This record gives sequence, structure tokens and C-alpha cells, in this order.
Amino acid sequence: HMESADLRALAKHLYDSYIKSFPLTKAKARAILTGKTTDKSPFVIYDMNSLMMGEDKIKEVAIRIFQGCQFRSVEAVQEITEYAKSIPGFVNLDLNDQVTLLKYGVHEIIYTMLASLMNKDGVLISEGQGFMTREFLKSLRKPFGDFMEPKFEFAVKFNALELDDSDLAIFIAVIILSGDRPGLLNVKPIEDIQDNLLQALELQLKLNHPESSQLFAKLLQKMTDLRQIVTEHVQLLQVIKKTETDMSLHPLLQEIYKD
Amino acid sequence: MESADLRALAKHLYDSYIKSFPLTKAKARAILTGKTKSPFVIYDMNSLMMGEDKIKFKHITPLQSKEVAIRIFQGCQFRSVEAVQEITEYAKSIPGFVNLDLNDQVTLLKYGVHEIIYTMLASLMNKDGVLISEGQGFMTREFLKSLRKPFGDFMEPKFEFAVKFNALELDDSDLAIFIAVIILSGDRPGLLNVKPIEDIQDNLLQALELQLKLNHPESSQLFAKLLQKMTDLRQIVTEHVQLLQVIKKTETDMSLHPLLQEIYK
Ligand SMILES: O=C(O)c1ccc(-c2nn(C(=O)c3c(Cl)cccc3Cl)c3ccc(Cl)cc23)c(OCc2ccccc2)c1
Ligand SMILES: O=C(O)c1ccc(-c2nn(C(=O)c3c(Cl)cccc3Cl)c3ccc(Cl)cc23)c(OCc2ccccc2)c1
Repeated sequence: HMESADLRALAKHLYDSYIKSFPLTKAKARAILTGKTTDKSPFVIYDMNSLMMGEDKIKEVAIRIFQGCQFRSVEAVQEITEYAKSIPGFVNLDLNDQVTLLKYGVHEIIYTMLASLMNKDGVLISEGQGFMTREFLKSLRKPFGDFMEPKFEFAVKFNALELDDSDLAIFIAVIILSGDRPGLLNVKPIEDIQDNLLQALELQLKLNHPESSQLFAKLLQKMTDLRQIVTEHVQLLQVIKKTETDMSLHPLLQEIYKD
Repeated sequence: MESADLRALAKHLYDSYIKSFPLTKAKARAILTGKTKSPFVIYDMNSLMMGEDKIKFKHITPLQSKEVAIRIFQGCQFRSVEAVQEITEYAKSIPGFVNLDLNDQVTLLKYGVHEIIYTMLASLMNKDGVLISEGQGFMTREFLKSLRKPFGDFMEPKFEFAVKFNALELDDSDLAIFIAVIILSGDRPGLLNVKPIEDIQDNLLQALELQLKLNHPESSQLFAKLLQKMTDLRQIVTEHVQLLQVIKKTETDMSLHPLLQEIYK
């Protein structure tokens, strides 16, 4: 449908907007995680006392961490929404469909971009100023410990693809413009956009990872991992809500999960 | 891989697909469209009674429950078990498969058959019903969907998937490679040696990509769209398992001869 130079033009547009919309890119996250730098070193939270000193440097503990995750997730939804509006064609769609695409897309994107902040040992927090260990997260009390770990399980697998931000920008766009979301009114204009986004992703991956055979297909197979984990996540929230009333969700998240 | 080798792999898989499965999509479509020998139509109780009397569909004959919705439900189980052997035979023709670790062969088949059965079920389905007994019968969607509370809602999601999947208008040469790709999934739990499985899937994906470009040149990004269907397949298979457990925990008019239970477990 589109010519090669237009596909490169679209990749560059989406990368540029991705940089403008998201505060902490994978490039910066990797520089902090690998280290070698004295200025970008995070403070590491691995236990209670280090959590106590960290809140000085940058309610029950598992709740406080959980609320920390909701708060950043809500911020992520805002950033994702701002990015979505820059995807060519998105704002021109029926307004109910705009809501529907975001409703079902934000969680799959949050998981994707969370991986950029992760390695096998923990996750960056507070715009990269802190690093909270995986083992500490998994050791939180009964419901919450195992609520944290699946995010890491996805991230190590997804990060083995070695995508960079310019790849992720198009991949994220492809997720949003999914015509198979429930309740869409005009699937066809959404698929026309995804077709160009898919063409753009395909060419991008061929040029940026010429040695990574069938990375396109392998990356699309990860969209399978994203559906299931989002589903598990929702089922865990419902269970936690049924026990914890010292918890309450941001109305933005509340609406997303309803029906 | 070179272009002609991918065509060789496509043709190998197409030939094997034809020999392994009883009723192809091409022939199933001829029956459903009404082109073809009209199949016997099961649209209610009395027509089921006459079909099992006149044609004697072997998955739909007495054995143990007299209740019809249970009998149809079990008939789907019985045919699924036949298909497993057909899929298993097809798997052995996939280049490289028999050379894998034997436990991995079992693991891949174990975790793949559900996704493949759903996929191939669509070939026998349209929006109005499903072919049975190698195309000799046609059971209507309305009759299946109207079976009493648990069983009606167990049948309908299969049609809903099939209708969406059939809109891709894949033919048998497409499906043969697609089924192969499902089998060679390296993320199945308990695999011992993932690398040779992904190596094979990589070849199969290349062949599927080229096949779809040549067979559907007008169908932009059909490759990507078909891989996105593997999302639908994963989800529906998980739902299906959750649906069975509820039936097992509620229905106790379901007991068969213990040997039958072992076979059709
Ligand atoms: O910076 C970011 O882009 C971003 C995006 C997502 C999360 C995150 N969300 N999350 C959920 O459970 C969740 C999700 Cl996926 C979606 C909606 C609501 C919720 Cl509540 C997590 C569970 C475990 C972990 Cl390790 C992280 C998350 C995130 O955590 C940073 C964090 C970690 C520890 C303490 C404080 C802050 C950062
Ligand atoms: O000939 C075939 O290729 C083939 C493949 C799959 C099915 C089938 N399986 N099935 C499951 O629930 C199921 C599945 Cl998808 C996967 C694994 C196990 C199970 Cl148990 C069905 C549910 C509803 C319907 Cl309408 C059909 C199926 C099949 O039914 C033929 C049939 C229909 C009605 C009465 C008796 C027999 C034929």
C-alpha cells in the first residue's frame, strides 16, 4: 500500500513522538541499568530498611508499593494517550472507537514498556532514580508478592528480542490500532491504519535487525503473551479488591477495567 | 532459506495435509456453499433421531446418558480424539519434527492439538452450522446453540471464532503451513530443547510468509493478520478448558464406561 520512503517517514514520525511522549526511554533505562556511569546510579531498594531510607532520598508496605504501581500506571495511561493522538489517522477515527482502542490497548502497552525498565534482578522506579529488586517484590505478602512477579517473567522473555525505542514506537502503535477490540464500530479504517503501521514495523525490523531472522513474526507472537498476562492481571486485581479496602483505584484505571 | 526451498516446503506440507485429514477445506466449502449428494441436516431432536438411525454417525450413537445435549457434547469429545491422531500423523511429516527429542515431540503435540482442532474446525463451519462425519451430515448452529444451559453456550463460541477466522479466506495450502507453525511453538511448558523447535518454526514462518504473498497478493499484511489470530486461539483454548471444568463439576449424568473415560480423557 505504501512506498518504502513513506514507511521510513512514518517510522521516524512515530519514534520522534515516542521520545516526546515518554519521559524514560529504553536507551536511558539501559544506560542506568548497565552502570559504568557515576551520575546515573540508582538507589537500590532490596528490603524494608532500604525502602525506608529510599523515600528520604528520592500504611502497610505491600500496599504502599502497590499504590506506587497504580500511580505510575495512571501516569503511563496519560503518556500512552498522548502518544496515541500522534499516530496518523487515530484522532480522525470515530470518537467511541478512540476510547475503545485505548481502553483495551493501554494495559498491553504498559507491560511492553515496563519491560524496558526491567532486567532479571529488578525494575527502575522514580524516573530511573531508584531500582527495586525482583526478590523484594516477590516476597511481599500473599496476594501482592505473586502480583509483582509475572511482570518480570514477561520482561525477561520480551527483552531477549533486544528491541530499541525506534522499534518499540511502531510496535506500540500497532497494538493500539487493533481492529479486533470488542465493540469497535468501524473496524475497516482501523485496519487500514494498522496495515501501514505493520508495513512500517516490518521494514523497520529488517533494517535495524537484519541478522535477526523473522523478528517481525516473533515480535507479533509476543502480542499473544500480552493478551494472556493482561487477563491474568485483571483476574488478580479483582481478587485483591475483594480483600483490600485500604486500596482504591484511580478513576482512570477504574473505568478501563469495568466491563 | 531460498525461495524455491520454501515452495518445496509448502508443497511437501500441502501434500501431507491432504493425506492426513479426511475432509479438506476445499471439499468442505463445496458442500457448505451447495455446489458439490446433499448432506443429512440435523436441525432439531427428531432430525437427530433419524440421522443416527439412517446414517449412524458413530460419535453420536448410544453407548451412556440418554440426554441429547450430553450425547452431542460427548460426540464432540470423541471426534476431537480422532483428530488428535490425524494431527499427530501430520506432525511427523513436518521436516525436522521426528528428529526432535521424543519428550519434546509429545509436549508440542499435547499443548498444540487444542489450537489446531479449533483452527481446522473452522474449515467445516459457516455461520449456519458444521459438517460432521466427513461431510455426510450438517448440524445447524441454532440447534447446537439451543442445547440446554451449559451445553448451548459451550458450542456457540466455536462458531464465533470460525466466522471471524474464515473471513481470512485461507485455503488448504495456506492452512497446512499455518498448522505446522502452531505445532512448532517453542514456548510450550516443559520443553527440553527449544532451539531446534524455533529453528524449524523460523523455516515454516518463512514459507508461510511467501505462500501468503503468492496466494493472496492483494491481501495486504495477511501474514501479520494470521499471526494475530494466534492470539484469538490462545484465548479461546483457555476459555474452553475453564468451560469443561465447570461442566465436570456440575454434571454427574456424564459417566461413561471407565475404558471410554480413559480413551477420551
Ligand atoms: O514507569 C512505568 O512505566 C511503570 C509502569 C507500570 C508499573 C507497574 N504497574 N504494575 C501494576 O500492577 C499495574 C499495571 Cl501493570 C497496570 C495497571 C495498574 C497496575 Cl497497579 C506493576 C506491578 C509490578 C511492577 Cl514491578 C511494576 C508495575 C510501574 O511500576 C513502577 C514501580 C514499581 C515499584 C514501586 C513503585 C513503582 C512503572
Ligand atoms: O471433524 C473435525 O475436524 C472436528 C473437530 C472438532 C470438533 C469439535 N470439537 N469441539 C470441542 O469442544 C473441542 C475442541 Cl474445539 C477442541 C478440543 C476438544 C474439544 Cl471437546 C467442538 C465443539 C463444538 C462443535 Cl460444533 C464442534 C466441536 C468437531 O465436532 C464435530 C461434531 C459436532 C457436533 C456433534 C458431534 C461432532 C469436528
